[PDB]
Amino acid sequence: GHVLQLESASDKAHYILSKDGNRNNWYIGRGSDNNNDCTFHSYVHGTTLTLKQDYAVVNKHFHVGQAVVATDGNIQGTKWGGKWLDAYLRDSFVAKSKAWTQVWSGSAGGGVSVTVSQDLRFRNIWIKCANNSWNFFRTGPDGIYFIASDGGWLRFQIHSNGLGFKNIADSRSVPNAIMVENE
Amino acid sequence: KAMGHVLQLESASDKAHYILSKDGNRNNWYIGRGSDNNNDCTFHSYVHGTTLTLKQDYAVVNKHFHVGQAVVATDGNIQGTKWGGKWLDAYLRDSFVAKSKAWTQVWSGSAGGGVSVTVSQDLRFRNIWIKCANNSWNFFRTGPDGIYFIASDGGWLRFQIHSNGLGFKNIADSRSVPNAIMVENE
Amino acid sequence: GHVLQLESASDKAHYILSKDGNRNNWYIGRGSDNNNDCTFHSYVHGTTLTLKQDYAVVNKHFHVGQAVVATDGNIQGTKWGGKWLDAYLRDSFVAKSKAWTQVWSGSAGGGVSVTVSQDLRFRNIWIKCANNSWNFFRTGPDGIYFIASDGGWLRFQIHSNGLGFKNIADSRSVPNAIMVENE
Repeated sequence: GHVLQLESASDKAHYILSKDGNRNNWYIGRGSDNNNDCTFHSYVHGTTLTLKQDYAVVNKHFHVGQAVVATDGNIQGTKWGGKWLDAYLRDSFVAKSKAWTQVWSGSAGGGVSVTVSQDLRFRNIWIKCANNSWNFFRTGPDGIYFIASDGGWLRFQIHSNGLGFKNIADSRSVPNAIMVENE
Repeated sequence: KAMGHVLQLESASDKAHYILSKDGNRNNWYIGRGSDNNNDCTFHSYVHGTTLTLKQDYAVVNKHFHVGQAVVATDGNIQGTKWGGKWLDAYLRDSFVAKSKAWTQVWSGSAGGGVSVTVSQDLRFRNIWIKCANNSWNFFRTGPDGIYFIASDGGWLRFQIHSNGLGFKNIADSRSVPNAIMVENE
Repeated sequence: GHVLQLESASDKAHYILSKDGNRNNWYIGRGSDNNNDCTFHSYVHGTTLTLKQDYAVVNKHFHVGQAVVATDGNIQGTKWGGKWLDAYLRDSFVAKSKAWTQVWSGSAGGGVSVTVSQDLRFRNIWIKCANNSWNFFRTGPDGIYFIASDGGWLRFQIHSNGLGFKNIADSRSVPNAIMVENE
């Protein structure tokens, strides 16, 4: 069992420094006087690990195998399908946007199909028909849906990959506007 | 003639072998194999009690780890600018709809035509259930303050969310007087 | 203030190595010629920290206290209830799946109860009754629900911890299929 002992005066720096040619290249240890931070530092790369009082720190992005923890707190890895976490989250989970957007307004009587400005499949929508009220519906895929909307009822179709909205038939309940919840 | 250089330290593989720095007789830091019969390699500040260790299947720091200014905390939380300067747990809670599979009653009473009531939560963009006739729940998802309609059990109810989601008004109903509102938990 | 100074020619390796005969145990420093990467490496464990030009990297999973950042970008910690983050996220937030599954089909007239393939509590469901249309409903817990579904109306019950679906009564609106939004 062996120890290579480095000794300095109280509170004075002590580190191991490597120089290649004329160039300071890396060092490890206690780089400054009156300071107990211990550092492993590449002078050439300017890349550094420091052991500090209440935490350890690297001054650049940090990889774990090929995974990346970025200096902005983002994470990239195969678990996130190779995406950055922020994009994986956006794509995987329903946004708590608490906001809505009009995708069409006008008038769509029985048999009338209209174009809407977003893919309305698996969306929260509200359809205004009679009496200036909003009728909630959540759609699935392209298909035929029914709502007992203000005025009577509306049987409607989502088609064209969510970009078509058609009034199949209604009773006294003609759609004149559609909101969708923001994603 | 120039070669790679090695400072070779020769020692029994099964015994501790490390470089120790002392300032004024005080153990300050060390690097290397700190214990006998243990191949873990450590970079350790005695003064700070802060440590990096290379173990068999992982590397480990014993305190919060900063990447630039971002922080990976010992509880697995992450703070950084990408999360708006929030901790990830809070960014997530604020950004995505909770799969709470739970609900809470926010009003009980009886609100006939023209009657408005105050509810204990902001009912905007919420999953709600209104009980009217026949002891059944009628689902609705609200948008902002506004006028809504549901052909609720009994007939129908035209209602208003107002006062920044804190007011619920029965505009008109046909045999369908609301007496309870549940909200899905956030 | 002291320095153990290591010197080599320009762009030649310089490192400190601990060994026992031909069994290398660990090294610290610039392990390669013409390469400024600085390394702390256990030969025995094959576990390594490297300071590179644009990042620092460990070659295995990285622990922060007891928390783990895995090489796939996943994260485990007490903040995630002891779960891996991917599981915490799946359990905690509603999936933006945009897809549905059939959980039952048949015919369930007044008073008829059926068993369904999934727990239908707090789910987005669509019930097909009359006129080949889907009627949206979002359920809460086991309980009694009402929808003015295509054909007239349907008062239905979710029971048996989400695995029972019962038509309590309907007017001309007999359920014949139920879809549920994928979790």
